[PDB]
Amino acid sequence: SGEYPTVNEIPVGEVRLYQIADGVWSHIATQSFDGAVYPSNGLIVRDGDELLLIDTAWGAKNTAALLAEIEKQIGLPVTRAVSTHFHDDRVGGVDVLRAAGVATYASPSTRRLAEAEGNEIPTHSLEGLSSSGDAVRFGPVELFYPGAAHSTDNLVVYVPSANVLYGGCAVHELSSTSAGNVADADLAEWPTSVERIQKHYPEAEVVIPGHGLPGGLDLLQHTANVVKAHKN
Ligand SMILES: CC(C)c1cccc2c(-c3ccc(CNC(=N)N)c(F)c3)c(C(=O)O)[nH]c12
Ligand SMILES: [Zn+2]
Ligand SMILES: [Zn+2]
Repeated sequence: SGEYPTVNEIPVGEVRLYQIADGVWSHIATQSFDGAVYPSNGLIVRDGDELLLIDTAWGAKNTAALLAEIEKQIGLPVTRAVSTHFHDDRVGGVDVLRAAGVATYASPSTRRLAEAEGNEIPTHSLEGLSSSGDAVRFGPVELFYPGAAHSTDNLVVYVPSANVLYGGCAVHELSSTSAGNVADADLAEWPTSVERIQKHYPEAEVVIPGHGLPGGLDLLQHTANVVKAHKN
């Protein structure tokens, strides 16, 4: 009924949308992994009379539910999707998207890592993102590679029309105590990568983490803090 939806409010298999700004939504779903339930976010950006999707809803059935929820609440076709790193909360559901006619994209690094992990593999490679600080335009967003953080391949997404920064899993929510799932992370480089994001997007008004509640620019410094406390 208005506030941002939390993990215990979304049964596994249902998807919520949340209006972030004009023409910008987040999508929220929940999934089981190793016997615990987690929420996760993605993004939807209006692209004329089409939509750009950022990240799957963490699984095939969740992603089918996402497409149905978009049709119900927005009613414009999803034509392209970008996955922001190789984990299943970002690519699980790419096969559903591809069979629904959505063109799926990721960096070559993400595609290689997804293939090696046994995860679903986006079809198209996004060049121009291999060096930290690189940025490319993709429809109504800018894609930015900040350097290694949560994963070596993680991308962030900026919506310039709305000053919305989608940090993905390189950014944690303010209530977070922990650095999340760090299995593939670079804890030493992560603060430097966050500093790059801070320098590149100083006018961000909304910052969306990969998991949990959006906030403002403070999510960036908070993330650096939680990662440094973890590494130590
Ligand atoms: C590898 C991938 C598919 C995956 C599986 C299971 C958990 C995670 C997490 C995670 C783990 C705990 C928290 C703490 N917050 C809570 N609500 N439990 C959090 F935010 C994310 C991340 C992440 O870190 O990207 N990724 C995950
Ligand atoms: Zn991840
Ligand atoms: Zn994640």
